[PDB]
Amino acid sequence: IITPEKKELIRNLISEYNITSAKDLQEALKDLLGDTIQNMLEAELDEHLGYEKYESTEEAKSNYRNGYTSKTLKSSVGQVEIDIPRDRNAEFEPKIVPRYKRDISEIENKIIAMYARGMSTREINEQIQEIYGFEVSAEMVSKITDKILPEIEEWQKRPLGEVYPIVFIDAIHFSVKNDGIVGKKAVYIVLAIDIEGQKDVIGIYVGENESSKFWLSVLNDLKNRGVKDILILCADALSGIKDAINAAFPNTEYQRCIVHQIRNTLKYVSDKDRKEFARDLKRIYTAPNEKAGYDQMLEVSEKWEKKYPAAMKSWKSNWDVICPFFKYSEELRKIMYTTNTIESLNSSYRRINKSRTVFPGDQSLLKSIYLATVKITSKWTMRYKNWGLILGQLQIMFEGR
Amino acid sequence: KRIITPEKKELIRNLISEYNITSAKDLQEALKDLLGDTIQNMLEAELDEHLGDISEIENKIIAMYARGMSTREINEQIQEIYGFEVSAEMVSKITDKILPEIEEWQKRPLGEVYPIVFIDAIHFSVKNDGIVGKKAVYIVLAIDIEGQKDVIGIYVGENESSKFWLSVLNDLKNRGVKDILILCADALSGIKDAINAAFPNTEYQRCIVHQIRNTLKYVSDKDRKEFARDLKRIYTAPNEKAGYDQMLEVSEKWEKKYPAAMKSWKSNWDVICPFFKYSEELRKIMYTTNTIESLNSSYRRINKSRTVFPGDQSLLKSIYLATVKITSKWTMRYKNWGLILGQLQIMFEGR
DNA sequence: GTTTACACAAAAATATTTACACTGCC
DNA sequence: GGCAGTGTAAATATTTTTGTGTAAAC
Repeated sequence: IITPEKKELIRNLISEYNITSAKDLQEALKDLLGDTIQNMLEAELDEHLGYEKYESTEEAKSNYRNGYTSKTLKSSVGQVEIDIPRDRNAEFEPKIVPRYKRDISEIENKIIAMYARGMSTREINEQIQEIYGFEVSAEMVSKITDKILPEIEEWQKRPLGEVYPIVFIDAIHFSVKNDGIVGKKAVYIVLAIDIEGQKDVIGIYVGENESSKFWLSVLNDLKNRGVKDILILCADALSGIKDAINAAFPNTEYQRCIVHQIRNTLKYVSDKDRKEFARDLKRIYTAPNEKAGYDQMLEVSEKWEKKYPAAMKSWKSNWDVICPFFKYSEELRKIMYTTNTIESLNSSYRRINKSRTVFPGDQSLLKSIYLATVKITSKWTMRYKNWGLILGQLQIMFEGR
Repeated sequence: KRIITPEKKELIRNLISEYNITSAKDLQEALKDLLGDTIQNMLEAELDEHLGDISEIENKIIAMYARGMSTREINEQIQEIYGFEVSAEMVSKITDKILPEIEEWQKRPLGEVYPIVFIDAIHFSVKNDGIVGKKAVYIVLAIDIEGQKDVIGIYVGENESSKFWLSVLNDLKNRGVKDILILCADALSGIKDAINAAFPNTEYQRCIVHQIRNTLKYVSDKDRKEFARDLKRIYTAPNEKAGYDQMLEVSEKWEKKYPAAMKSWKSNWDVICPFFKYSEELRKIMYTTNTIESLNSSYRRINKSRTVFPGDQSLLKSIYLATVKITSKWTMRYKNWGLILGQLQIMFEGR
């Protein structure tokens, strides 16, 4: 839609600002933005004082005009300089450009959207300086990204649904500086499916733990946010977690997430060229009943006890926790042994934090974690397939709930 | 003072009225919408003005090319800032503007003598006339008589013949060089023959640091720290025979759980022998790698765009842009060069 | 008369360096 | 081995706005 008023404006701009080339056009862009802002500030001053420049009024006024003061603005097309009007008693606050504000490009969110991508503060600084003209340092990037800390708290207090059929807990470890020592801390992401079949990160908790009381606090946080019943909760082997699970969620059948079993048994110690033969490990969870699964587990153990460090022993010891997986239907089995639904998150967090070698504090780590989390969950619109068929049977398994 | 004409004031008023500007974002989006196609068509006409100085928008696009961004990334950024689309043809026509600058940079007059010179290779895939081939770009970095390091040359390498190295050396000598004091390049096919053919008067020995890099080509994560920790003993040795003893020791001690890399050490030991003839400071300036691995790794930090290059000139442009962006702030020279000067003048008096 | 502009400090707000306490990488 | 990075808190450095006295415009 090309309005003839716009064409008249274009011809008038080309004429009055002496545009003879494209470079003339960019310099005219700068000059025109500056002049427009100066005109609108002159209008706002006329509004505040109540009269135009040198206009006589019969009623004497306690405020006279007091010249101008300079300020360099930083806009999208480049750096401009303007002269701001000035009242005598210094009473009026500008409306277009507030006091002391020199960033105009509304670049705030963009900088954040870069930090959420995984961009270094120095990378962001170099990019902004190169492709915008004005300079924004790294500490200012940190100060800009500090602004979503209230948003982070509002997400930490987000009201949750009443019942979540399936919940997974995953840990991702990073190097963070606590009390002046850089140690490995694990962040726990709580991903849950609701009654309709939608995957959504329900919670994020920084570890900073050396106890089981932390797990009870996490479960009480989830229970306070609005949750009443969990049907299936799957977490990794962690300190005092089963007791906390049965303290606030007793009816929840806690089973050990099989993808965590395949990772902790295989990936931690495994020849890279023999690594792929997890296909024989598929035989354990494609079994019809728990007894056939245990028999296939023993067979796979005997065939792979030739080079296993300590995996099949963990299978044997934790078979008590892996047992309830078989009572669920075939589609719930599918929802369980799909490693992509957890591994996707883990790989995305790692690929976004690839450049962040060491974090200076807990809140800095939380910032990136929440940003990557929203950047990932924004794209999740496909709900789990074959649902309703899965729902119809799981609601039979758990009748009242 | 911005003395604004009354017609300009009425024009600003008309702009505010047409776009209903009340905030700064209103003004910026107004200018973006109003003048998008204007800027686009002006630039297209000025680029097509070459048979069918540079501006800020074109400098910004040059920087976008410098950071190795996709054509779609540049398109998105320009559409957001100025408000018009930029085609890949437009990007190519804009970036061809620095080609005369590159011509000037490849014909620069060089100094008479350069104490230390390094040549490094970086390999890429480029498509010429529809054939995708592996081309290695060789960067020639040299330190001058005062102690300042600066990239002397950039050369595309075809099949890595000795004729190519001889041609590179003849280019360097025509640009003004007469004698090199120390030349250290990567172990390459038939480079020493060209070196002693075009600069015979001083026996240059190569691979002061490219050899530790070549042993680290198969750098295995588990065996990195201890292997470079014990390999520091090989090049910090006081004497040549002590160096050979440490070489055999490290070879026998780390041939376990690792292929037979050390053979390259033995066969090329004839070339590594004279390295110890240099003193502690002259060795330090060499084996630190602080400037060569820095250059190639900084190039790689911008190498996010792993695309095949559409021509030699595109690769050459990107390499020149990265090189000049590094050398602009890195032209600062290093200390303690007086002892190194006294040592180079003791070893090679005439220079 | 009346207003407005212009300086040049002092004051107030903002943005940029070390500074760290380490990590990964040939 | 060294060395180039990281995010940001503390410590500065920079820029903007403000008191008012005075020169100039209306």
